[PDB]
Amino acid sequence: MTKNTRFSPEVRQRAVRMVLESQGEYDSQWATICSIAPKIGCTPETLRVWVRQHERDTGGDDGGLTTAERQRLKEPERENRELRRSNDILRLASAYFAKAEFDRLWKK
Repeated sequence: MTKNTRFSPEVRQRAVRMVLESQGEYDSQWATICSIAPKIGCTPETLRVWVRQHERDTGGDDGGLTTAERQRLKEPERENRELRRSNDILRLASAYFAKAEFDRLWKK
C-alpha cells in the first residue's frame, strides 16, 4: 500500500561509499559493515544488502538484440580481442625545451 516508501538515495549511496572507504582500512568486510551501520542509523544486515546490490549495480543489461534476417551478421566468440590495432605509445616529451632559454619574466 505504501507508495515509493523506501530509503533515501543520497544516504544509501553515501553509506555504501563509506563502506568502501572503510574497506581500505579494514579488509574484513564484516568488521567494516558492522561498525558503520550504528553511525548512519541502520543494521549491518541491511547495509550489507546495499553493498551487495551496489555490486549488481554494475550489472547492466537489457534484452533487445537486432536480428539478422537476410543480412548475415557475425556472431562472435567469448574472446573480445582488439580490432583497432595499437597506435604509437605517444605522449613522448619531444619538444624544443618547455622552459625559455632566454629570460623575459620581469613580471611575477
